[PDB]
Parts: sequence; C-alpha cells; structure tokens
Amino acid sequence: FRTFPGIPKWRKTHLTYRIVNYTPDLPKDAVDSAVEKALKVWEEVTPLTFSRLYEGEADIMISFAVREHGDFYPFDGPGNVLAHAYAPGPGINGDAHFDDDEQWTKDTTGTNLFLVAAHEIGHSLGLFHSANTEALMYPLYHSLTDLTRFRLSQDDINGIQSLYGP
Ligand SMILES: CC(C)C[C@H](CC(=O)NO)C(=O)N[C@@H](CC(C)C)C(=O)N[C@@H](Cc1ccccc1)C(N)=O
Ligand SMILES: [Ca+2]
Ligand SMILES: [Zn+2]
Ligand SMILES: [Zn+2]
Repeated sequence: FRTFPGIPKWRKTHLTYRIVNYTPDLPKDAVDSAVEKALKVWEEVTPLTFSRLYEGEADIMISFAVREHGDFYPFDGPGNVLAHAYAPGPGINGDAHFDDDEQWTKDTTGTNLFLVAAHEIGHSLGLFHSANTEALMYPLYHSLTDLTRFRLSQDDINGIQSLYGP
C-alpha cells in the first residue's frame, strides 16, 4: 500500500493530471471529462487541488492505448474494465493506460473513461485497493459516478486524510 503522511511523493497539496493522449471515443472531450470529474471530488476530500497539466510533469499521467498492449489488466475491447495501471512513483509516475480498445461509452459504463481514471488516480497516490460499496475500490465499473460528491473509498479515504497532510 502507498499513501501517507504529509502525502506520497509530492511536496505540494496542489497537483495535476495529464491525459497524455485521450482516445477520441467518449469523445476525447468526454474522456477528459471522465477523468477531470474523478479528479474534482478527489480534491474535495484531500487538501489537494487537482487539475489538468499546469506544466512539466504531473501526479498521474495517462495515455490511452490498450487495444491490446499487455501491461497489467486485459485490453478487453469495448466493454469491461480497461485501465492497466500501476502505482505513483512506479511507472510514468502514476501510470495508467485506458483501453483505446473501447469506444468509451457510459452506457451504465460498457466502459467509461471515468473509472479507469478513478482507479488510476486513486491507485497512484494511495487510495489503492479495498472492498466497499461506493469506493474507487468498489470493484467493477457500475459505479457511483455521481462526481458532484462521488465520495471515494472510505478506507482509501483514510489515505486521502494523508494527502490532506496540511
Ligand atoms: C476501475 C475498477 C472498476 C476496476 C476493477 C477493480 C480493481 O480495482 N481491480 O484492480 C476491475 O479491475 N474489475 C475487472 C477485473 C479485471 C477484468 C481487470 C472486472 O471485473 N471487469 C468486468 C467488466 C464489466 C463491466 C461492465 C459490465 C460487465 C463487466 C469483467 N471483465 O467482467
Ligand atoms: Ca474492455
Ligand atoms: Zn499499457
Ligand atoms: Zn485496483
């Protein structure tokens, strides 16, 4: 497990993400919105303030890809999960690859570029793996994607209470 205290591998409580690429299916624009939303309430919980790439490097950068790349999770094509992501520090710091195999969709999900985002974004920092109802860890895209107040994992939130160092 990652996270805490005084935050992960960042000396800022004002971070960023970067959709390196953005597969133009949701569209690219609604894929940015799938991510950017996820981000938004992750910044209500911790003291952090996430946003898209202010400059330089980021926290969790993401590229789309996995039509069948073969990293972690499965390139399963449109439908299923999709992110074959791995941790903050390890990978292009906070690395996640989202099935460009999909045709991003939010038809309940099918696949929506939003939870690959949540799973990734929460995965990197340290709100990484649990088992609840609403959590980023509630483990199969049919989520509580009401990202107005998504209310992340309550356990992996106890790690966002670290991000929250200040
Ligand atoms: C983003 C979050 C939802 C990821 C979860 C849980 C997780 O944290 N795994 O590490 C997941 O990977 N679930 C996969 C496991 C594996 C394939 C990587 C799954 O059950 N996927 C469904 C996809 C799905 C989606 C909608 C309807 C039906 C089925 C499946 N392959 O049966
Ligand atoms: Ca898939
Ligand atoms: Zn990959
Ligand atoms: Zn996971």
